[PDB]
Amino acid sequence: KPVSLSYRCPCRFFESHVARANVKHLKILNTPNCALQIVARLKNNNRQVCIDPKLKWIQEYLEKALN
Repeated sequence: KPVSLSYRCPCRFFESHVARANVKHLKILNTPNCALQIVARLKNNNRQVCIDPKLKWIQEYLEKALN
């Protein structure tokens, strides 16, 4: 299979393996050309990533942040 369109948005690859436990802090980018892509920063991994919105722990977070 081929690759998605070009690259512009901040988030591109999402790793749902993350969990609020190993998550350090949450962050979001209000990019105009793109939608609201929720970013984050892992602990045990020590790095910034893009968390999945369908996550089990983020589903509660996203529900409180805005529903």
